[PDB]
Amino acid sequence: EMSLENVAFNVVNKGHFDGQQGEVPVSIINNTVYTKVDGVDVELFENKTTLPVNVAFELWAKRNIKPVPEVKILNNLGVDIAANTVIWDYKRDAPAHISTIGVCSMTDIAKKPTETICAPLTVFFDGRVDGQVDLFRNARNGVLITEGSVKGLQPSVGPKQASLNGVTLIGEAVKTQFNYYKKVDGVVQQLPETYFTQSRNLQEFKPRSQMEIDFLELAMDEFIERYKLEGYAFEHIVYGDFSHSQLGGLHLLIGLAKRFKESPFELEDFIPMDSTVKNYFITDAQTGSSKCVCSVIDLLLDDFVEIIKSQDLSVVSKVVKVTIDYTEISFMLWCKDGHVETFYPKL
Amino acid sequence: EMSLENVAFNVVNKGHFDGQQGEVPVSIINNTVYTKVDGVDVELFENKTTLPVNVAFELWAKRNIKPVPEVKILNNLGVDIAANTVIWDYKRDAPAHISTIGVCSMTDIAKKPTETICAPLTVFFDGRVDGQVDLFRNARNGVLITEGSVKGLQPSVGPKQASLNGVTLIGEAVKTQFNYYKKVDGVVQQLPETYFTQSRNLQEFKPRSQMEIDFLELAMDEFIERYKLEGYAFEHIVYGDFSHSQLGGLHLLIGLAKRFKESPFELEDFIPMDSTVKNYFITDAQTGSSKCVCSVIDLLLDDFVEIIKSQDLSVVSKVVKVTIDYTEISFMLWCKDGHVETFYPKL
Amino acid sequence: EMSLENVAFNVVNKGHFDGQQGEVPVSIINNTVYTKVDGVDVELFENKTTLPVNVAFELWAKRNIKPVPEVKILNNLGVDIAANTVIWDYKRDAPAHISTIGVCSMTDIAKKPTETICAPLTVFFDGRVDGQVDLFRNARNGVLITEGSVKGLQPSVGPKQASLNGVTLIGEAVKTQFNYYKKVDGVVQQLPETYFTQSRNLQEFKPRSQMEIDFLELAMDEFIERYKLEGYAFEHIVYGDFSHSQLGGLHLLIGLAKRFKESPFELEDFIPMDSTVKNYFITDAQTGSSKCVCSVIDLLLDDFVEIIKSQDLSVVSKVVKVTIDYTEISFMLWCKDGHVETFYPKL
Amino acid sequence: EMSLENVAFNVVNKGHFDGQQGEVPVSIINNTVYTKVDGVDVELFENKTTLPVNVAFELWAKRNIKPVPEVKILNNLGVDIAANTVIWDYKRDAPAHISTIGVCSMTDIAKKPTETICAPLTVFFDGRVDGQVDLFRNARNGVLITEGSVKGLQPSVGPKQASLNGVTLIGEAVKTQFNYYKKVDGVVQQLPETYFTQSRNLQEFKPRSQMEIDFLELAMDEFIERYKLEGYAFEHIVYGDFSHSQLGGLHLLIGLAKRFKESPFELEDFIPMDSTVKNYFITDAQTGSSKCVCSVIDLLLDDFVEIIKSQDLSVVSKVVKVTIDYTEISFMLWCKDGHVETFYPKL
Amino acid sequence: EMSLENVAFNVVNKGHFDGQQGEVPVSIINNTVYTKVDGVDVELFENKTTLPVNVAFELWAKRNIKPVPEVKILNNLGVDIAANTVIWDYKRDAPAHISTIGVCSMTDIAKKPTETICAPLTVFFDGRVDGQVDLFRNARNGVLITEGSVKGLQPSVGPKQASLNGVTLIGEAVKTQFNYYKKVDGVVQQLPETYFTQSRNLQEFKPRSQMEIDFLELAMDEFIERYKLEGYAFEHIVYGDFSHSQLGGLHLLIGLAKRFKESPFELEDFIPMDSTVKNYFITDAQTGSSKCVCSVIDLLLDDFVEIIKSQDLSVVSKVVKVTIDYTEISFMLWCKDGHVETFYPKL
Repeated sequence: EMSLENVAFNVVNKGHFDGQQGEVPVSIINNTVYTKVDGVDVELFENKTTLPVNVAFELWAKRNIKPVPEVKILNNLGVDIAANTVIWDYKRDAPAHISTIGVCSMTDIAKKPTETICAPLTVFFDGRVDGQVDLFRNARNGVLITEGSVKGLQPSVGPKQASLNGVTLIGEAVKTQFNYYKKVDGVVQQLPETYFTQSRNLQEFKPRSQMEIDFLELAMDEFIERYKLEGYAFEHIVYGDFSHSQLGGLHLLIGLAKRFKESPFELEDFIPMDSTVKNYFITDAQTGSSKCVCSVIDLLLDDFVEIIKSQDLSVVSKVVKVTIDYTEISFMLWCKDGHVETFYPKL
Repeated sequence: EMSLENVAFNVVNKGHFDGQQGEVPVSIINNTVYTKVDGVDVELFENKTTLPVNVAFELWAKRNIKPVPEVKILNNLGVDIAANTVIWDYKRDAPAHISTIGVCSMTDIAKKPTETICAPLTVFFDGRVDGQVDLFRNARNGVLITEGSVKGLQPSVGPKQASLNGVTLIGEAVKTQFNYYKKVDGVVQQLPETYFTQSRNLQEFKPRSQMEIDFLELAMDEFIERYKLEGYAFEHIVYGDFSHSQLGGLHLLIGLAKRFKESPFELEDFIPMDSTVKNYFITDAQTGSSKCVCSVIDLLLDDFVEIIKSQDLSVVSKVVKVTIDYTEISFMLWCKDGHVETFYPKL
Repeated sequence: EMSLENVAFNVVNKGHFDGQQGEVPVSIINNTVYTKVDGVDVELFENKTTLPVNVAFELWAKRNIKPVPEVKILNNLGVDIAANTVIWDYKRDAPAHISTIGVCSMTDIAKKPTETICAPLTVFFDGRVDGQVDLFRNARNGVLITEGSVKGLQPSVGPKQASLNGVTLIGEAVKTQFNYYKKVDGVVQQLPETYFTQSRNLQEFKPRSQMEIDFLELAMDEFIERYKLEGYAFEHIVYGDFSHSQLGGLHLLIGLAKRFKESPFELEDFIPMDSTVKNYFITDAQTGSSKCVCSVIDLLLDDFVEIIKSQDLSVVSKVVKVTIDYTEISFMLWCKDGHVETFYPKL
Repeated sequence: EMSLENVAFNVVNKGHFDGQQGEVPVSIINNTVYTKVDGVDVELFENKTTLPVNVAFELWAKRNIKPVPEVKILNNLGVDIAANTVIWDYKRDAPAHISTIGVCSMTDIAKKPTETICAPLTVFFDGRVDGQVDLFRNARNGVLITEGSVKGLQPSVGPKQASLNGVTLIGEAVKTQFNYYKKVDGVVQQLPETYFTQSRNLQEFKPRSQMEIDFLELAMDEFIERYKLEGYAFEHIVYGDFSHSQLGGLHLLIGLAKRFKESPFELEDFIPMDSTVKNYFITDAQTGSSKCVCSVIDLLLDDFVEIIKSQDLSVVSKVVKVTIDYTEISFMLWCKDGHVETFYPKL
Repeated sequence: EMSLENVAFNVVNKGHFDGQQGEVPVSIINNTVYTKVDGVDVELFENKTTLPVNVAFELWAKRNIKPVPEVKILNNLGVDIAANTVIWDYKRDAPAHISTIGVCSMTDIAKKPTETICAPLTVFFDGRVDGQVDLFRNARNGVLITEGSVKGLQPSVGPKQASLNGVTLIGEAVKTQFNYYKKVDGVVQQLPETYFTQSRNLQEFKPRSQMEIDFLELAMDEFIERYKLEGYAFEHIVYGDFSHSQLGGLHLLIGLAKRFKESPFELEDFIPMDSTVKNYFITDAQTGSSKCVCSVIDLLLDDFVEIIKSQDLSVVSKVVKVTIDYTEISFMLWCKDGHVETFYPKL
């Protein structure tokens, strides 16, 4: 049975779609799904997508509830569609992909990824599901994740964190560290070496190295000397300059986290989606310094130090390419007299 | 005058419907009521109910602003409807009851509870309103609350807390501890002896006994020994097991509160209403341990200890009945070798 | 180009309307503007106004992103409309003014403030924009703000704080302290001497004098003696009386901030707009004391002390007028035996 | 009482707002007003305006239900707003004017047309309503209509037809022929000598002179011969050319009326409002000849013959001006070899 | 410029999108597009599609306004998408196809039909537009229509009628008879010999042969005698049986046309789209005979006689296949004693 009342039965009794049999009565009003409990209407789901309410409700109920790669990683690898599952995008509160394969009648383009309409699409496969390693072996364009080794294929070690029901975490009771494989036009690709962003947030920021512990505790001058960062404009790039009306620098998430613990500010996320580089309209409450487009990246500080120290501080300006999250991120390097003025990513 | 503009006049000038005379201009757009202040539109009310916007607005303005029983208590007693008042359900942001008596033309089924259409309904009466003790005396099916004694009737002492404008509190400047009476088919009933849930929330959790103070301070091993809880699986039931992908135990709200103060997690309330037992989709951020349907109850720990110590740990498994909030709650007891495996309620 | 797709191009690339050339594809559904990024829909804007979604979106994108006077100051000065800019009202999440001048085709009543339809309106001018001091000089009815001196005109020093992207702040990297000028029917007016409210909020409250530091630290009895406040009913007016079911006093925002740091309560803002005096439905969680209409003002405590000490405590009751935020605020003074019972503003 | 429930009481018991006292229960959902009749909801009003549903419902209930000038005439006379009434526009299913005077609190700009905000607006006054003639005498800008003489003021005889509850008619039981007066800046104007349109419609077209009777009855050749219409291209202008894929001519409503009874065609009114000139997207069903923009005007056939015979036929292209419905209409006149090629109006 | 305001400029000044430069102000509210004409909002477009209102408005403005094949023909030919145009479906009031090619940024899958995503799609090419014949020559899957010969390709003569702005017509001023060509995997196909339907409608039905003139004029008996139609159950199949509560027969549009002028009935089109076979819920008003599912096909009466006379009458039930509108139609043929009982199409 593929029906709205059976989807609602599974949500009410199992928390998500579990393939149980049964029905509950449902009312659809506004963009909202309601169900009746003891004679009163209880909201089950509010549609935030651009899809019909009943279609969005079913896709949400059928979301993957295992640790899955963050949406930004799948976007950078060019994933178009998932084989037999729904990746829910919790930043957008919507499905990550426009179409499905074997999930929902109103959005399926196929029931199996072997159908010819899927061959030109990059299909995401999940080695933890039975038979999907073999489906990837025969797929034309695919991305495969596994927890272990795949016989015949060289792995690429992915990020340590994954997403579990919208929570980004480095797993202890569960595995969040995947191997990645990619096929293009039938040929297995070699994925480039890459840094990974850390997927942390401002208020809950926790360091992941001694350098990041030192950065959050030490005064700015102490930190720069201890790690020998003279001439790299860390005061501008990382700490931020709040002395003028236009906010200077502040392009690393750990810099915002240090400023935020001492002085809260406003972060307007005007394009609310998951991406390697984020752009913010930031307003500093303490000083009134602000910037309309501030580009922020959450690299491990040890990685960002390693990146900026490998730059020729001798030319005036240039665009630098850095592989981060399997994609090439452009950094605008501004130098002056053998020293960095600033160094910031672009979205 | 029973009109939308007069309802809005009372909200703007008195904060709620107070029976004052006057009108303000109103605009209805989307599911929202607006009023004009200094030539600009100000939102008064956003309809979250399944009712028409103007009907929901009036019911909300006429909500009871005194301490009232929590909606879950009225549901457990089988209340269908209130005599001459609106119980607002702040969990659902909607009226607790589908119909009214003497409140609103679009939802009234009668103007007085003495009308014959009310006799088969369990009507909620409030002894703090004049004449309602006598209405209950003549009602066929009713629940009555009072602050003091009723001549002729044996009281049942209710919970210590009540709800005041959506805030659950044990009152000091006001009385929140009611006597309860029930009539069924014309006969006064004897309400059973019962435990009461405590209606606390995760982030604001405050203990209400020495055992709950000890539980929140002591290490797990200390607490279990001090109160002689060996063999009752408190480590599983109350503290929670976060070592596997499937979260074990964790069925008491105080257990979640202890875990939350040290490590925040995600609580998806997929049926958002007031009930004695709640079901949550929980994801632990620190470990990635999760459970789709976790049943949680907020009993005083001294009560839950008293309940579990009265169980025959000798049979393998059985359903136990416990009277809580005037209703019989089923607990699934799993035992092994004269010791509890787990003990959890069901919704 | 005045188009929805070009407005969305500016928002996506510049964070706000910046007059750049370009277009992005847009979908309008519900009351929401979406744009497509990597083939998925991303929400740019949710319309909370009573305007058409595409009109509200453009007005929001064209909001003033400089420090501007708080909306309550412009309302008190009788501003009807802004010359060539949009003042966004972040309390209402809507434009402050119904019409525009040279901003948007669907809301403009003129392209320039010199047009005859503007002459009877009080137009807000901004001296930081070129030519607007001269426009005010020729305007019939206007309010002008500058950072410096205007040749020929006597200034009125305004409040220290202004609003920057919805954040109220006293600026350090930017100027938030303006001079104010007003013209009525062609004649420059003398603005009255006035107190200013402080525009602080409950959870982030920070004192701005020694008396306010003392108030937040000292016990109530210490504070009253030290500053010689016997006979002015500060225990009632400022600290609040929570001993009865009806909450007594508590009309200064610093009083709520002191109570809130020790005991959280509920503040229902039933008319959500910016005004000098606010009215709240307050419920105290600790005691259950509550009041449907509690009028709160955020004066500097040194100012409120200075105001109440200048009152004749000899009459029973009267309405006192006080100039605050350029408007006359009525205070109901209740006295008994040469001492204040209470002293509260009215909205 | 000014309230939604009282407006719906008048609509239900009197067909429109008559100022009776009483209230009926009302539900508002979608953009529709409903009322309960014997326990079921009956729709009273569907909102087709861009106003809030309850505002539009009130303006519709208070529409003028006497014969009023057609909206096109008031527009051409520059009317901005009506004094103490609502002119409903039945083509648009919406109020003719954006604001009101003493009608509705949410749309009024004044309670009387003597208030200074109304002085720069051209206000419509109805001499059939008491005191309105004197309001006009004092007004600055206005249009006055009367049935008979006004002292001191020279009348202009308007059209014979008026609109009554949406129906255009020349009245027999009631008077539809009005005298017109216009003031601009306190000075009475001479209204120019004008032709008027006949406000007819295709499907139920009816001739109004012998020549029009001749036009629908006689063959095209007999007609052009009889009234000496050689060289004026009536075959093209009035009868229309359906031989090519682009429909030629057909710029007079009586012409379309003749073809319609002969052969069906579709008229897309892509700007549905009342104007002297209309534009249509016309698709002829028998031949497939069609034209995206066909400009149609409904003059008395004898009036239109009198017009094109007052033309100088020695110009390859010129723009003629005719006073029609008190406004100037641009006709494009193509000529070749001293004879007309075509002659059509401009919207 | 690709923008909503420029689309509405073309609609307002040209009746449809003509690629003119300019913009008009637009308001979007509900599912409707409005524009201001002299200070009041005029509706331009109501969205009846499942697309976002602004997307649907653009596709409608860019619809093909030349004679195009009827949607049913394209569906039967397997057309997936049109090359560089919008085929509007006037039955559904929506685009015929889900995606576009070089039309609209929110719906395009490509800018040209040469892009590899279009190769597996059956693309409709219009030989009246320049270069489209060659695009077809190179395409992998496609349908081509022309007015005249194409070199090397053998034509298939399609129907005589086409659709022009929603009106089905056999063109006289314009050509509606197309040659058809179909490629599948780069190989031109032989289109099968087919009958075509006449696309007529009841109320304004018009005979198209002597036999059809005979059918509407003569009595049923004279008709069946004249053309030798004994044993074929024309009284049942074509004329219909209204004697029982279940309506018998009546499977030909000309048959319904005859009854309609004789006696009114209601046809519920419970699947409102264009197909060779239609199903209706029919309720005969004079007798009360009715049928939930009545399958109606509109063949030329002489074509349908030629069909049922090519049948073997010695089978109790068989499924006949007729090529109609380039597709196969299943007719169920009941027979008994060597004569027809009924013969009706399948949807």
